Amino acid sequence: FTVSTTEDLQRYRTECVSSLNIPADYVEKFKKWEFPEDDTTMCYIKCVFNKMQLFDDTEGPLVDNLVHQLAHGRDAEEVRTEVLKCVDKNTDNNACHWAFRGFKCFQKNNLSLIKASIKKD
Ligand SMILES: CCCCC/C=C\C/C=C\CCCCCCCC(=O)O
Ligand SMILES: [Co+2]
Repeated sequence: FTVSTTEDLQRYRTECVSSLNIPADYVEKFKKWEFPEDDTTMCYIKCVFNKMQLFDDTEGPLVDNLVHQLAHGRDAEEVRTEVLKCVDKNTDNNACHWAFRGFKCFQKNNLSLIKASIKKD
């Protein structure tokens, strides 16, 4: 694993939009950090996390990878504790739902951590 840069993420966005044929109105929403509760959006988030090596469709969230991605300027073990709170089983047998659910969980108390991780260092 190697941490994804801002440039890496910008590429992964356009790749997922192209590969999944995401409509233009969704792209606009994503830009404004608006993620509708629908399968279009959930599969998009899964696609991005796949490319960033933060999520595997079978194994689920890749915890150590997430910690490295998120713990810049923070305590790694504190961040690991927060990540693990959001790690769950693939209850409803849907990788798209699964990836999105962890995303939603982590945003609740760690939004600024997410946003900080995707800005140029
Ligand atoms: C256990 C679950 C953990 C979930 C952690 C959440 C986020 C992962 C960390 C960094 C990746 C940034 C997400 C980019 C958002 C995609 C939408 C977009 O900007 O186009
Ligand atoms: Co950083």
